Amino acid sequence: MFKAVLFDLDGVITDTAEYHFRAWKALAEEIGINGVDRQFNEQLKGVSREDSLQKILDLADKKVSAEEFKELAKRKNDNYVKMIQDVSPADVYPGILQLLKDLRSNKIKIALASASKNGPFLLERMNLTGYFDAIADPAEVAASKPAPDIFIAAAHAVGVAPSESIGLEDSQAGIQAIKDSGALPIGVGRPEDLGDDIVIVPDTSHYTLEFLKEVWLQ
Ligand SMILES: O=P(O)(O)OC[C@H]1O[C@@H](O)[C@H](O)[C@@H](O)[C@@H]1O
Ligand code: ALF
Ligand SMILES: [Mg+2]
Ligand SMILES: [Mg+2]
Repeated sequence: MFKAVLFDLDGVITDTAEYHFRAWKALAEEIGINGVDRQFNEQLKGVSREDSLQKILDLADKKVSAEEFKELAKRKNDNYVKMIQDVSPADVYPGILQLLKDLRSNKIKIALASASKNGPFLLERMNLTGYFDAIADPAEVAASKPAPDIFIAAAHAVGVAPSESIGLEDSQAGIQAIKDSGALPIGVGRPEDLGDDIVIVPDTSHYTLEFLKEVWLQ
């Protein structure tokens, strides 16, 4: 049986993927780049703060100074951090709190595999910190999503092999990172966005311990 579940945060635990999209789109438009729509944003889900800004600049074949790049990333983060101040336990996605409780009752380890430097603050806002056996620090890994490093680090932090873990993700980059770690991915979203080659569920109510067992067994 699987021995750990490795959680993405934004778009899996709560609706902060929407917040990141709105913030990046506002930033892009301030600098005169209008291509950041929902379809383009599928390429930004899972990707780090600096990598996201670079993808937006590259979309428009735009170059900025190193000083301006740093300011833009900070500006977006400052806006996003203001956006999330009122996040609360009421914003936890359907199924997620009960899943965490059921995993702990069954002695299955729980680790955060998020790229977000705002992850710890968000888990505290949602009264979820006490469910987590480890939080992988994204500043410590040498490579970010779609590289598998963050999922590998999360598994190691709870003493479990990636091959005996399930990863939960809403992003193209993150699904690839789970695949390359050795863990089993279960995606949440549209197969049109996430692929027809892994198990995908339409919303997080589907993330029950019963279903995770169903998928693991086959
Ligand atoms: O800017 P932060 O809080 O470090 O977040 C980094 C990344 O975290 C990931 O979880 C999101 O899917 C990305 O959209 C985001 O860019
Ligand atoms: F949406 Al994440 F790390 F929380 F990619
Ligand atoms: Mg996500
Ligand atoms: Mg604790």
